[PDB]
Amino acid sequence: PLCAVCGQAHSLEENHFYSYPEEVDDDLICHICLQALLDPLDTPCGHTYCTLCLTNFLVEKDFCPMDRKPLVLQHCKKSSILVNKLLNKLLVTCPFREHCTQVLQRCDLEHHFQTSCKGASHYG
Amino acid sequence: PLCAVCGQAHSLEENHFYSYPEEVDDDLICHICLQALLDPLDTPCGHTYCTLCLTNFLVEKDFCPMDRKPLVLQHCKKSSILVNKLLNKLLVTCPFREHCTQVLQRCDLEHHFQTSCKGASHYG
Ligand SMILES: [Zn+2]
Ligand SMILES: [Zn+2]
Ligand SMILES: [Zn+2]
Ligand SMILES: [Zn+2]
Ligand SMILES: [Zn+2]
Ligand SMILES: [Zn+2]
Ligand SMILES: [Zn+2]
Ligand SMILES: [Zn+2]
Repeated sequence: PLCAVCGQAHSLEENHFYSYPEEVDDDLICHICLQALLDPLDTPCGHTYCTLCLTNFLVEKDFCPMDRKPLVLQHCKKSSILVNKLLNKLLVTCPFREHCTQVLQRCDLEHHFQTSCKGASHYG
Repeated sequence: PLCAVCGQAHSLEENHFYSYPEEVDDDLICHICLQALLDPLDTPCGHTYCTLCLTNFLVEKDFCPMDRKPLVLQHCKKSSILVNKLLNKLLVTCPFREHCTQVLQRCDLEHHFQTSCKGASHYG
């Protein structure tokens, strides 16, 4: 099932997926999934993971992956505006590569699909 | 009075000061002092400022500078490990320019003074 937000085939239970043409800073990479952070969540111990990744992690485990300190989801908090701004401006390559060559900021890919991507218009 | 940590002339009531040879991302700049963040503090509304800057700001004002939402210091929290890692690796130029040309990561300047700076050894 092709996602209308990121243009990749993934389930409703999985993260959005992106292809980054310029390398992403290792400090913006989620330690659970090894992709650039999406919907970042902070732990009380100061670590940061994708919301979906930490949520799924804590169903079958009960510690922070980075320091093994006990951890529960309800004391985690969405990351700051600053962190979201740094992630939103990461460059991504449109996944409809047979129709489109567009590189743009990650926060703008959905809009690109809705307005001016020949791939999204075609679909497959 | 020359600071042993940053090598600049400033009082105990003022921030550390640095010269950045490569431009710093605007999203890492403190909106109060307009320098790259030092000892970053997050507000409940998700904004980030230097600890010293927000502390001094809130003595004579009682709102978040970015959104004018009422704000008190005691509900602010130190920024995440991620944010600190991004700031620590910013490049700075040794301030003892008549003795030394060293560029290094901001978190390593103090150590440079203590071990291998001809400026710091000389002082003035
Ligand atoms: Zn998606
Ligand atoms: Zn993740
Ligand atoms: Zn942790
Ligand atoms: Zn496209
Ligand atoms: Zn100083
Ligand atoms: Zn400041
Ligand atoms: Zn605010
Ligand atoms: Zn030096």
